[PDB]
Amino acid sequence: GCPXEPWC
Repeated sequence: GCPXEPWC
């Protein structure tokens, strides 16, 4: 579920 959010 990466990318898409800054928490990877």
